[PDB]
Amino acid sequence: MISLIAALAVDRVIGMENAMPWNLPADLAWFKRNTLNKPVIMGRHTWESIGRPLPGRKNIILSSQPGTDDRVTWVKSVDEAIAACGDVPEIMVIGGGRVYEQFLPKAQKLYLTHIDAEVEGDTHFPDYEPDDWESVFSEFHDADAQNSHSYCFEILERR
Ligand SMILES: NC(=O)c1ccc[n+]([C@@H]2O[C@H](COP(=O)([O-])OP(=O)(O)OC[C@H]3O[C@@H](n4cnc5c(N)ncnc54)[C@H](OP(=O)(O)O)[C@@H]3O)[C@@H](O)[C@H]2O)c1
Ligand SMILES: Nc1nc(=O)c2nc(CNc3ccc(C(=O)N[C@@H](CCC(=O)O)C(=O)O)cc3)cnc2[nH]1
Ligand SMILES: [Mn+2]
Ligand SMILES: [Mn+2]
Ligand SMILES: [Mn+2]
Repeated sequence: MISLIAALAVDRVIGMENAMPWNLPADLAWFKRNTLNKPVIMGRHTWESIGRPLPGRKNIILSSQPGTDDRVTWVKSVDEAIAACGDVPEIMVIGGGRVYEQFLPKAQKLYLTHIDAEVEGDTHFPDYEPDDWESVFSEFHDADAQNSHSYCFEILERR
């Protein structure tokens, strides 16, 4: 099973200038809980944005060019990325925009954080078709001293 996990600001913005400009510790904790002990697939730009391997996860990087770091696994196509995960129950696709586009048609589950923040950005999560997806979990949180925007954790499953 393939799942996508992402945090979306208003208008599906996910990034600006190869960064995420907000800081929501509660959402990073949610990301860690839902990805730990699973393989994670990311594109090369997202790898450069994170800047280091994510511990406790098999890190698989998509790039058309040879890898430059043997602490992670480098693959050259979507099918190779999936194969490199082996026989696991759930593969997590962690972006960015171009990678989400390619894996969306193959995904059964979306883990989305909706952040109440207006962000100028240059990268968006794909338009998906709402009729294809059932919301199976949602949890709203007001802003607090640690998290400066309100946010909604949602899990959607392909109908
Ligand atoms: N808010 C969130 O949830 C979230 C999550 C992830 C990322 N982001 C943000 O998203 C932005 C990065 O997204 P992006 O769309 O620019 O880039 P991306 O999807 O991270 O990376 C694209 C790169 O991945 C490689 N790639 C993708 N598909 C491939 C394929 N089928 N075969 C081979 N290589 C492939 C290519 O690398 P080569 O050029 O080396 O071939 C391509 O240039 C940043 O702003 C980041 O902060 C946000
Ligand atoms: N909901 C969501 N939020 C995100 O921030 C997110 N980020 C990415 C890609 N970028 C990043 C950037 C940093 C870290 C990171 O530092 N993660 C630590 C945080 C642990 C914690 O704060 O408790 C990790 O070990 O996962 C992960 C992904 C992909 N999907 C996402 N999905
Ligand atoms: Mn092929
Ligand atoms: Mn197999
Ligand atoms: Mn806000």
